Amino acid sequence: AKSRTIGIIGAPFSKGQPRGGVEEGPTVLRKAGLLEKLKEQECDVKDYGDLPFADIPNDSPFQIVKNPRSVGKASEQLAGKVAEVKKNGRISLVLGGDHSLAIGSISGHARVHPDLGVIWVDAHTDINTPLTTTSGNLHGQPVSFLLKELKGKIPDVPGFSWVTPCISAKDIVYIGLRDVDPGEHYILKTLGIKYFSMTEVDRLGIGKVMEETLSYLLGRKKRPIHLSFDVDGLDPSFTPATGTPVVGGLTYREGLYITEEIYKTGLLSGLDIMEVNPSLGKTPEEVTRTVNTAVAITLACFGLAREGNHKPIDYLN
Amino acid sequence: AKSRTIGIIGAPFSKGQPRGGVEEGPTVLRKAGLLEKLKEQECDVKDYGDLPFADIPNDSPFQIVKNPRSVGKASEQLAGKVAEVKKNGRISLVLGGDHSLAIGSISGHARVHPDLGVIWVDAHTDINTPLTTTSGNLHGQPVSFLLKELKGKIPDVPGFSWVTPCISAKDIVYIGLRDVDPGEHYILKTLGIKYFSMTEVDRLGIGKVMEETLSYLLGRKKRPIHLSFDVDGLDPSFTPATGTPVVGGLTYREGLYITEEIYKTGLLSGLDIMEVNPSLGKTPEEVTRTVNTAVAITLACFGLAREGNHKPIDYLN
Amino acid sequence: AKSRTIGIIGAPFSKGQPRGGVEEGPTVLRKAGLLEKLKEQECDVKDYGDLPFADIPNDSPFQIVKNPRSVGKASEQLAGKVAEVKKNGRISLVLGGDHSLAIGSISGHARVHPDLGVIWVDAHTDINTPLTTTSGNLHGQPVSFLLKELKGKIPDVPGFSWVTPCISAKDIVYIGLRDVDPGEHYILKTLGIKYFSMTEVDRLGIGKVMEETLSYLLGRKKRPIHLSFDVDGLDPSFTPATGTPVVGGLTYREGLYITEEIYKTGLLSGLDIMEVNPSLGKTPEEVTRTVNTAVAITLACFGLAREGNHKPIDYLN
Ligand SMILES: O=C(O)[C@H]1NC[C@@H]2NC[C@@]21CCC[B-](O)(O)O
Ligand SMILES: O=C(O)[C@H]1NC[C@@H]2NC[C@@]21CCC[B-](O)(O)O
Ligand SMILES: O=C(O)[C@H]1NC[C@@H]2NC[C@@]21CCC[B-](O)(O)O
Ligand SMILES: [Mn+2]
Ligand SMILES: [Mn+2]
Ligand SMILES: [Mn+2]
Ligand SMILES: [Mn+2]
Ligand SMILES: [Mn+2]
Ligand SMILES: [Mn+2]
Repeated sequence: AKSRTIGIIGAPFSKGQPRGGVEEGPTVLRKAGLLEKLKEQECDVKDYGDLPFADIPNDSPFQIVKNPRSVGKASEQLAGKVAEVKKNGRISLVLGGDHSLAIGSISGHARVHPDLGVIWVDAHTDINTPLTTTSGNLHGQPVSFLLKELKGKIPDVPGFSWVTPCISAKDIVYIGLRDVDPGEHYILKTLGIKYFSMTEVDRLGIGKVMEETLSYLLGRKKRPIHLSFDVDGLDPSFTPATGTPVVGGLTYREGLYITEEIYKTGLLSGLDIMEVNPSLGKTPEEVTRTVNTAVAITLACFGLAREGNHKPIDYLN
Repeated sequence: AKSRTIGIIGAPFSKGQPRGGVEEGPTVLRKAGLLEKLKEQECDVKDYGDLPFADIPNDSPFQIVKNPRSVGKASEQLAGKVAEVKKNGRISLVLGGDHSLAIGSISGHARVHPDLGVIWVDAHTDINTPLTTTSGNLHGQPVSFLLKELKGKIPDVPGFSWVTPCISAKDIVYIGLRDVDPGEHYILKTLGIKYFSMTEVDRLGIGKVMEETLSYLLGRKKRPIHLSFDVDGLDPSFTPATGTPVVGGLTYREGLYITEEIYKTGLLSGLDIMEVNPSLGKTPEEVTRTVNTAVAITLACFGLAREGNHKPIDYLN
Repeated sequence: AKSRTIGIIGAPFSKGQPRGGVEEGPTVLRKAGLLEKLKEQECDVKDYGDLPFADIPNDSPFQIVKNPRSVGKASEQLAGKVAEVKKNGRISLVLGGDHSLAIGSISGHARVHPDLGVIWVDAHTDINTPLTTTSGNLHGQPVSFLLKELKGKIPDVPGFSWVTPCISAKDIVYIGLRDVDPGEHYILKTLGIKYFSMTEVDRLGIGKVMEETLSYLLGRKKRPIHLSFDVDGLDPSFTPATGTPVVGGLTYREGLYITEEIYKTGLLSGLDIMEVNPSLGKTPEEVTRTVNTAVAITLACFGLAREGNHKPIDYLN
C-alpha cells in the first residue's frame, strides 16, 4: 500500500552545526535494524543508499554562516535524490544528519508534489535567516530558505543559488517549540505561521493539537504530508544523544501519538528523522535509548500501532 | 464500610510465566505493611492467608502451553477462596503472582456476582488462546479462558476442565494497552471489545478515559467492579520489577487517578495486584519502587485520596 | 512595564521546619544568576539584600509548636520589607527559606493591596492551625494564620500578636495538592476553598485548571495576584532538594504553564520561591537540578515564554 511503500535515503552530514557525530545517524539507525523491522511491518522498502558528501576545501564562511557551500551542496544532492524517490511512487525517508538537510528534503519533495503540507516536529523553529542568525549554524535556518514570504530577505549565500522558496507560511505546522530566538519569534508572528509550542501542548493536549494540525492542513481537501522530525522535539529523558537538547519536551507517548495520527490519514509523503548524534550519549544506554526512540517514531509513521496490528486473515483458524 | 471491608488472598504462583520471583510478590507486599496501611485508612482487613500451591511434577506441556496442570489447579483453588471471601461480604484482594491467576480470581468472583464488569489495567490484552500463543505462557492467556464468545476456540487443556467462561466481550474494558500480539489484535477487533490503549489515553486524557470506561460499564445499571491490575500497565519508571515491561506506560498519576475513580463508584468488589516480581529489580531501589507503587495503587482502591481524607468528627474542636 | 518591575527580598530562614539548610536558598538562587537572567529578559530589578534574622535564643515551644518567636519575628520583619517594596511599585520576589515566611510575605503584600488573591502551588495545604498540627512545624501552618474564617481557631502563639487574618477563604486557590493531613482536609472542605489537587489536574489537564483558577479569582474583578510557590509542588524528579518531597507531582511543563498563564494576566504583584534546600540533594546534580527548575519557574513569572519573545524592532533589518 502507498502508505507503507518507502524509499530510504541515508544523509550522513554534520556541517550544518558544530557538534561531531550526527553524520553517524544513518549508521546507528540502520544497525538497530530499522529496514528489517519496517519490512516486518509489511512495508515495501527500497534502499537508495547513503549519499556520498564530498569534502569542500576552502569553504569560507558567508558573514558568520559556517560551511555554506558544503550545506548547500549536501541539500542540493538530497533534493535530487528525494525527487527520484518521489517519482518512484514511494514515501521518502531521510535518515540524518543535521536539520539543514530539510532544505533539500522538502525542496526535492515539492518538485514532485508542490501542494505538500509540512509538519515540523522540533523544540526549535529553525527559521533564522543568514542575517538574523547569531551562531551561523545552518541547521537553525532551513525554514528561512524554503518560505516564499521570505524571498528577498535571504541574501545570495554560496551553495544556495539552486534553492527556490517552495512553501508558503500557511503550509507549515510547528509542534514542540520551547527554544525560539527573537528574530525567529518575530518571523513567526509577522508571517502568521501556525504553531503549537509546548505551552499549546500543555493547554490543549496532544489530542486537540493533532486534530487542529490535520484540520489546518487537510481541511480544504487531501494533500501530501511532509513530516520533518527533529528528535530534540522529544524531551532529553527520551532522546538525550542530540546536539541542542531542551528540557520539558514532548513525551515518548506524545511523539508516538503524533506519528500514529499522521499514518492514519494515509497522506504521509515525505519524512525526515533528524539530529540523532550517537557521539553525544553520556552513557552507551543514552545512545541506545535515543536510537530506539527514533526507531519507534519511524515505525509508527508506517503503521505500527500501540493498540496492535494484524494480517488480514482469520487468526481463530 | 462496604468499599473498605476487604479480604486479602495471597497467591504465591509463578508457573504462568518463565521468570522466577513473581511468587514472592505477596510476601514483599505484606513486608511493605499493606494490611496496616489499609487498617490505618479505616479498612476492615481480614487475612485469608496465602494459598498453598501443591507442586505438580512431570506437568507435560499441552502443545506449546507450559505447565498447564499447575496453572489450572492454582486458579481452581483461587476460585474457591475468592468465592468464599465474596460470600462473607468482603472485597476480594488477590495478591499476585502472575496474571494467569485472573482465571481463578474472576471465575470465583463471578460465582457470587455473575453480573460483574471487568476493568483490565495492563500493557497487554492477555487474550491469546492455547492455540494463538507463540510463547505458550498462560499469564498472556487468562482473558481467552474467561470470555463466552471464545467457547469452542479454547481446546481441552489439562487442568482447565473446571473452567466455564463467565464474562462476555461487552463486560470488559482495557486501559493502558501498548504491546498487543496480532492474534490478540484480531481477537480484540473481531469481538468488538471496548479498549483504551495508550493512543486513546494520549488523545483523551485519563479524565475522559475513566468517564467513558465507567459510563460504558455502569450506565445501564449498578454492577460489581473487578479491577485486574497488572503493574506493567504503569510505565517501567514506576514499576520496573516486573516480567514484561513496556516503555511509554501510564504514569504514577494516571494509575492513582484510575483507582481513585473506581473507589468513588462504591462498586469495587474484586481486586488483583499482579506481576510484581521482586527478583527482577535492577537495584534494591527498583524493587522498593515497584512495591511502594503497587501499595499506593491498592490504597487508592480503598479510599486513599490525593486531596486528603478525614474522619466524621469536628477537627476544629 | 509593571509585570517586569521587581524587588528581590532574601529571607534566609529555617526555623519553620527541622531540616537544616533551607536558609541557603536565597544564596544558591542568586549564585545561579537569577538577577542577571531577569535583566536579560527586560526586567527592572532592585535587590533589597538578605534580611538579617537576629538569633532569638530562649524560644521554647508553645505546646508542640517549634520556634514560635523566631517564626513570628521573621514573618513580622518580612511583612514590613514586602510592604516597603510594594510601596515602591515593584513585584516583591521573596526567595526563601521555608514556607512559614508566607505569613509575613502575604500580610505585608495585603497591607498595600488588601484586594489581592492568592495562588498557592504546593503538594501540601499548609493550613494546619497550632492545635491541628501533629509535627508542630510552622511551615505547615502559614495559611491558618491568614484566613479570616479561621479567626477564633488560632490560639495566642508567642511572636504572632502582630498577625491579623488578611485573606478570605474564597480568595485562595490551591494547585498541586497530594499530601493533606486529616485536620487540613476538614478545614479545606468546611471552608469551601477552591483547590486543584493532583486528582483535579489529572481529570481536567493544567489548561482547564489555569482557566478555572484565573476565572475564579479574577472573573468578578481584576485584582493583584500573590503567587506562593513551594518548590515541592513540582515532582521530586525536577525539584528533589526540598524538605518534604511527595511523588506524582506537577511536571516541569506544568509548572511553566501555571506561571506562563499567571504572567499573561499582567496582575502578578507578589511572588514567593520557597522550600529550596541545597543540603538535601542526594547528589550535587540534584541540587543544581532543583535551583535551575526554581530559576526557570521564576523567569516564566516575569515574561519568559516557551514560544519565544522578541523586542518591538524590525529583526529583518
Ligand atoms: O539558530 C540556531 O543556531 C539556534 N536557534 C535555536 C536553537 N538553539 C540552537 C539553535 C539551532 C537548533 C537547530 B535544531 O536542533 O532545531 O535542528
Ligand atoms: O502471550 C504472551 O506471552 C505475550 N503476548 C503479549 C505480551 N508480551 C508478552 C505477552 C504476555 C503478557 C502477560 B502479562 O504481563 O500482561 O500478564
Ligand atoms: O503540618 C505538617 O508539618 C505537615 N502537613 C502536611 C505536610 N507533610 C509535612 C507537612 C508540612 C509541609 C510544609 B511545606 O513544605 O508545604 O511548606
Ligand atoms: Mn531542527
Ligand atoms: Mn531542534
Ligand atoms: Mn497481564
Ligand atoms: Mn502485562
Ligand atoms: Mn508549603
Ligand atoms: Mn510543601
